[PDB]
Amino acid sequence: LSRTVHHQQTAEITQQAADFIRYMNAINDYLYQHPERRAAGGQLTSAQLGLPATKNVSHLISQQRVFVWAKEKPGLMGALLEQSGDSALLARVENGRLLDTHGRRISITLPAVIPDQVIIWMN
Repeated sequence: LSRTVHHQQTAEITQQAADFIRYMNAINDYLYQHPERRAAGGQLTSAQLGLPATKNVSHLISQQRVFVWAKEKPGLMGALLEQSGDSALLARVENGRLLDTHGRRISITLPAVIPDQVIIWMN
């Protein structure tokens, strides 16, 4: 007997977007309060975010900008937009390049530790 329920892609992206937005907002709020933290790099902690560890959203502060990202899936962009009232300003990483949502290169050098095929927020 396998009890596994397959094909839960929409449920998965719904929760991935909610997690992304939760972490994004917590990171954004902390750095808005404490802009001097940008210079140090690395990551904010679980205590600073008030959120425990998570497996489906990653972040990094580099060259005083913060980057938050998740593995791209069909409709994940639309779910992020839905759950942010169309307000999140998002981008993509493809072949080591930052692309806007219309696929045009944004000529910033990305940290080398961000993977391809993610949706990303840089702020």
